[PDB]
Amino acid sequence: ELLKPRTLADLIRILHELFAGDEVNVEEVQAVLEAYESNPAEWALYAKFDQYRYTRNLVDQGNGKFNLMILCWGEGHGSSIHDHTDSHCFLKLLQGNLKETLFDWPDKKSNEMIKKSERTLRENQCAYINDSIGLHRVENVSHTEPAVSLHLYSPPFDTCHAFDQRTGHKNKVTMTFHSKFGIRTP
Ligand SMILES: [Fe+3]
Repeated sequence: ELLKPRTLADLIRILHELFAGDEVNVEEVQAVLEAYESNPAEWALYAKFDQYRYTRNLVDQGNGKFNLMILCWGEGHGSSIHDHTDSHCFLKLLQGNLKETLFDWPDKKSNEMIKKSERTLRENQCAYINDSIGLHRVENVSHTEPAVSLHLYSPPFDTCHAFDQRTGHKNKVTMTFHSKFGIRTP
């Protein structure tokens, strides 16, 4: 029975119940993520920025079923065009705004990747993506406001592909955590 998360800690407890089985009810996970009202005091520990690019900060390992992490986006910071390695990916805004641009999977032929759509994700909104939906790029286009987002990936993954927008060619990238459980991990 899906109740409103009172705090980040309560949210994490609810997610462990939702991921207790072998499958994922996407709409229920999205609904509970959206229902958590961002409270900056609860996640300040994980919000560790870098001057030059966005940072990934591990919050919870989900008893092995999912990774929950906080991403911190300085002004102008963005991602590659990327896939999600056959995982579910949920993205909830905790602070600021992010622009999400969707792309189709490239064809074998080298060609410019054209965007299919774009939207602005605003505070407390939760977006969802998986490989069957397509690829995306996520960017903080603000010149004045850092953004902070809460990401849930199931199953967890530590590698994905980055796509060259000019050709559609991909390269495997291994992502690293900036911090884990509030502790910087160089
Ligand atoms: Fe993504």
